Amino acid sequence: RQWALEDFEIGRPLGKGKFGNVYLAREKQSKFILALKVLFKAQLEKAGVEHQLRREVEIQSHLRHPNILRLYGYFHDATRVYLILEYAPLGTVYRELQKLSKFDEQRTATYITELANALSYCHSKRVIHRDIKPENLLLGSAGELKIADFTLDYLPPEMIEGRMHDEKVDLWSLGVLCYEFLVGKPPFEANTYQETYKRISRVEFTFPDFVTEGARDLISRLLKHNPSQRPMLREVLEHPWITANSSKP
Ligand SMILES: O=C(Nc1ccc(Nc2ccnc3[nH]c(=O)c4ccccc4c23)cc1)c1ccccc1
Repeated sequence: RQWALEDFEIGRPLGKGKFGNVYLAREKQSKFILALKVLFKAQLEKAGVEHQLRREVEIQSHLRHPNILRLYGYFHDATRVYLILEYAPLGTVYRELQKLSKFDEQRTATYITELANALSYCHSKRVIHRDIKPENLLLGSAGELKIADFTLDYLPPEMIEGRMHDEKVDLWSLGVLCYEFLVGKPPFEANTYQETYKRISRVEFTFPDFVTEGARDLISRLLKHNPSQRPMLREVLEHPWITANSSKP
């Protein structure tokens, strides 16, 4: 179908990115609420990224999963690109974090679970190494998790350590996340980027004493240096800490 700025009335900003801004917006024709994301061919060029785009767009365009944010259309004009996207009313897991500083284990476990399925399907169709920082998780109207990705702490040992990664990478992220949710910050934070290198090659981290065994078990298996040792998803899903907690309607 053919899109055009004119078929959208434009709403309030929801964020300003590097190449542009995302907005709330509605399709004049169905009154369909969604998000619009605005790029400037201009800044795209000078960061020569148009290559990074046109790919991921494609990719995205294809994917369909409840937990991954949808990309509906994309259209362009004179001097910026438009990206039509699903709107996620409840915002990002990143503010949710800032706000509760920390998540309880049911919330975490459940979010993991989503991720895991997401990650799985995304894998199935042969796609990997998403950045899944918390500011690339949005929330659905149900608080249903959902993901949208298009530094650092979330890189694994085999990537910083300039070596050979696969989709186990996705298992590490998931550890970091699960750690970050529960504790509040990510397990290899550090002040300079070179402490973080270090921290990550020795996988050097520690739990606060409020963190249950269930969790430390899981987390630990995910955060292993040898890609091969870490679980796989349906294992993770099948972990007990998870099943015990994962509210799953
Ligand atoms: O630019 C892209 N991704 C993307 C991902 C998320 C958002 N922004 C939102 C979209 C929908 N709901 C949202 N809800 C929000 O609450 C929000 C808050 C801050 C920033 C963005 C959003 C946001 C905008 C763009 C993109 C590029 C290539 C492929 C796919 C997506």
